[PDB]
Amino acid sequence: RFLKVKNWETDVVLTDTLHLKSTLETGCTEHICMGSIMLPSQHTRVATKDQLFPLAKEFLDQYYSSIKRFGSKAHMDRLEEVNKEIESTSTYQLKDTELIYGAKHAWRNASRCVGRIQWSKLQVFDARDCTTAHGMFNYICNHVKYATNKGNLRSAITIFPQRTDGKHDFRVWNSQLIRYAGYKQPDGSTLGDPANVQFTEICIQQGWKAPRGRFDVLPLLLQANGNDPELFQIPPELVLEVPIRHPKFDWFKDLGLKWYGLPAVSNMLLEIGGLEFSACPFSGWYMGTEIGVRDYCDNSRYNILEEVAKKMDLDMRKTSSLWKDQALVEINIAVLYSFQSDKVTIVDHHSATESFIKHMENEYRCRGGCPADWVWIVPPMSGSITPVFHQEMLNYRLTPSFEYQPDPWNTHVWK
Amino acid sequence: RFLKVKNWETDVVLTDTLHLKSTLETGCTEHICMGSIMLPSQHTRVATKDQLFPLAKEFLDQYYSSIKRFGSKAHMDRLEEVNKEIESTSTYQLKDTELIYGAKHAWRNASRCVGRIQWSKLQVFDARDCTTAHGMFNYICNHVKYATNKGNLRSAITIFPQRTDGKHDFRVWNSQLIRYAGYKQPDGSTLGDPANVQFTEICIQQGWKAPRGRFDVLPLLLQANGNDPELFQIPPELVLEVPIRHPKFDWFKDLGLKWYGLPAVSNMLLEIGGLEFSACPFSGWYMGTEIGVRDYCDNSRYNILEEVAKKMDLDMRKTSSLWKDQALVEINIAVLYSFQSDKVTIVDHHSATESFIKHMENEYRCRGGCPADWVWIVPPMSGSITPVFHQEMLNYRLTPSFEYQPDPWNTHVWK
Ligand code: HEM
Ligand code: HEM
Ligand SMILES: Cc1cc(N)nc(COc2cc(CCN3CCCCC3)cc(F)c2F)c1
Ligand SMILES: Cc1cc(N)nc(COc2cc(CCN3CCCCC3)cc(F)c2F)c1
Ligand SMILES: C[C@H](O)[C@H](O)[C@H]1CNc2nc(N)[nH]c(=O)c2N1
Ligand SMILES: C[C@H](O)[C@H](O)[C@H]1CNc2nc(N)[nH]c(=O)c2N1
Ligand SMILES: [Zn+2]
Repeated sequence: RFLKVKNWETDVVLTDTLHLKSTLETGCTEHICMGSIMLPSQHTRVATKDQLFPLAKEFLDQYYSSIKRFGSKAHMDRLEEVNKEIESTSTYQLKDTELIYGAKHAWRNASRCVGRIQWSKLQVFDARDCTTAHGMFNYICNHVKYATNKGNLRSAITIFPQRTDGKHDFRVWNSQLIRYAGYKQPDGSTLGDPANVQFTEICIQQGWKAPRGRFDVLPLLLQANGNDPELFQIPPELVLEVPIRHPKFDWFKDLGLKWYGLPAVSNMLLEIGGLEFSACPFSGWYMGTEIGVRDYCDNSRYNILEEVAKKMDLDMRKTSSLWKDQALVEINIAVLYSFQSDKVTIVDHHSATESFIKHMENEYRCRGGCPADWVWIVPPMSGSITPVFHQEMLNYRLTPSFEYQPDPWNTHVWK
Repeated sequence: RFLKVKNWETDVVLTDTLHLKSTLETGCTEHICMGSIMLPSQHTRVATKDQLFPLAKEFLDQYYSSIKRFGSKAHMDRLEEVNKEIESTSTYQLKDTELIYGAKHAWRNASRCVGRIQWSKLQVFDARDCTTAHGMFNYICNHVKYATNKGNLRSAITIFPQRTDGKHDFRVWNSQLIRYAGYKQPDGSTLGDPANVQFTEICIQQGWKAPRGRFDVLPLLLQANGNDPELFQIPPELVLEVPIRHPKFDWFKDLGLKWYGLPAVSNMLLEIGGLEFSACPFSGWYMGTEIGVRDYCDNSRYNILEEVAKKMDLDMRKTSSLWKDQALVEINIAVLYSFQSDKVTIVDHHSATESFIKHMENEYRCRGGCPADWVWIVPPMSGSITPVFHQEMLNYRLTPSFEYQPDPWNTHVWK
């Protein structure tokens, strides 16, 4: 009940008591580990009024514990006040300071996030007075502009009104605010981003006129208070992009690769005090590997290892030549360089992972632990030359949290 | 109770019912996942006679199930025969065919092993008539010669007598049969292999006369029937080694790197039918990354990324140049090439991982599943360009199995 995690590179040992406060479940049992299941049923999100008050009580107690005012008059009165409002309405509303705390601690608790050293530096935009798709668009554009900050990126999140009945739900139908379109061809091959091909079909189903190229920024699909979603185009001056060149290969511009500067996840659920925020897009800055490994070199994403190996003149006959590994390192030297030469914030997988170990140290000290998912923290290349490969990590679910949620087109009662 | 695992690169879905036969525990609960703990307490190994018979019964039933003779006369008589012997002796002895089956299925069940497609092609050497360290040495040398097979390596395992009282235990004190010595210096730096530095001190404590170099093959330390272990030197003609050159860099010989061809783990426990085999060394062939990533480039192993980056003339100033990733891919093109040019069996991390997916397919068909530890299966470089990165895997403990055991010098009642 006082577990220990070791780093088998430095022999550092930390002690985890935080997992005692843990509430939700993991998917594992004593007889089977689910640690490599992508979307476990305990990570996916309808609630009533009986279960609500304990969830509110649990949240309000940790909030007042954090301002060195636990159990005081202001705590007890707010406990009774939310209790009162949950009788009256069978729901309740968070204070501004409560929303900011819950939002930041959802990120803090995100065990698959390697960038959490910044969790306290998060800018919270309260969009809970929004009522239309157009208002959603306005709020999202101000988010994009603010977080982009001319390439000196800044962490932020915009929180739309909380779910209530469940059929009046605010939903961003994009999985990320800025994504490139994906279109299939006659022969079955795919132009653009093969992930978004279904979403691209939906946007044209709603009337998008596609420029049918590679790096075509998708339009937003915004559903407000349960109404059918509407299409909006982020003004291009707000979508910052970095063209990818290499600091050795003058044939790398000829590849003609570029990527948007702002990672901004929009499709997931923010859970605070028992309340569910079905639309809560959040942005930070890219770690190199997310673009140069996953985006560019996944077999079912952009799939460029084929071509980078060609221009490098590599031994592509045999698999054991490691031509794939060799073109993969060049692509990532290139993404990093290209972003860095444009003053656009990016972080390499080595500095990001070192900082996470530093972050883990602080969380075991002033908090008693830090939930972490090794499967997701270790970077997708060069695993064991980074200090997170060698760090034991305890995974557990604390709340406030970010949860996966089903796509709205599989659930939205249409019209 | 009929779980599903998905591959998020090919959309392949397999169905696991095998985990129902699972017995031992994992370390996870419903509220915490231990999936990245290195040596969990459920992976480490003293038993009595009451618990023994169910363990024997469970094993004998699966053995006779596998020869299409389940519950027949030969099964029922052998069930009563082992029952009889467990009354008489409070232990029992495996048939030769039973030892071979249990041994092969321990490997089959090894969830952290990526090379298991070969589990049925395993050569089992019955050493259970051995009584002295010298006999252990003889058996181990014949193992080394056989598995090495002039570089056309062959899987094998040599099984010494089973534990009984627990104080008359057969133990190979080396963690691997062939390992290079590790000696520290005056200034505190380390020559050779920094892992084995404590073992190297023990061997000299027993009287090894060290040549005090880098790649000095360690001598065997063999404990027989609980007696104090004795030193023996594998005849060098039996230790096959591959010097590492690169197929481009004529300065790579100048590095002067070499590695032994035979990976042969000796320190772990084979569990069959309830019986514990405390000495059971097993060998196969190397996957490239185990040498060129972990052995050569771990910070606390050989730590050569420093020097390979120098001769390549790399941007070693800044971390975001990925000079570490770049020297790591060259080292692994080199290990592979060097072994392959000497007809010494090796496998690159790409072909090994593809074959494991193929193996997983067969195990879900003719067995209903396949326990797998994602944390250990994914290779330590280029993770997501290999098909195991994208495969969900269920981990669970089936028996017969290989278990970790404490080092004998922390337990051996000396003299
Ligand atoms: C500030 C810079 C940030 C960096 C460098 C970063 C990096 C990463 C990376 C590499 C992943 C793995 C995802 C993947 O590989 O697809 C991840 C996941 C995640 N991040 Fe962070 N992130 C940042 C900011 C944020 C912010 C602002 C939030 C929320 C407020 C956040 C919450 C999450 C969540 C919820 C996940 C996924 C957890 C899951 O799958 O359940 N991150 N991040
Ligand atoms: C035939 C070629 C083989 C290959 C290519 C191979 C490859 C590997 C690799 C890469 C690992 C991870 C270990 C590490 O990174 O340190 C591993 C682990 C392991 N292998 Fe295999 N191996 C082979 C043969 C065998 C044999 C013959 C046995 C037993 C009869 C075996 C049983 C195991 C076990 C028990 C583990 C570790 C499980 C644990 O940590 O609990 N392997 N193997
Ligand atoms: C703010 C931010 C910064 C950064 N640098 N990176 C990210 C990436 O964060 C996430 C990434 C995903 C990916 C989901 N996954 C992708 C592969 C296939 C299956 C679905 C889901 C999430 F919820 C995330 F927060 C976010
Ligand atoms: C036959 C064989 C072939 C191959 N290609 N490879 C291996 C490596 O197999 C093992 C490797 C280990 C390593 C233990 N670990 C190393 C790092 C630090 C901590 C302890 C433990 C085991 F039991 C193994 F079977 C074995
Ligand atoms: C099968 C496995 O669960 C899946 O591929 C996961 C593995 N770890 C990951 N880690 C990160 N950061 N991102 C991912 O998409 C994944 N995918
Ligand atoms: C902390 C973590 O459990 C540890 O570093 C593990 C991770 N996965 C591994 N995987 C393999 N194949 N070999 C290892 O030594 C390890 N080490
Ligand atoms: Zn688990």
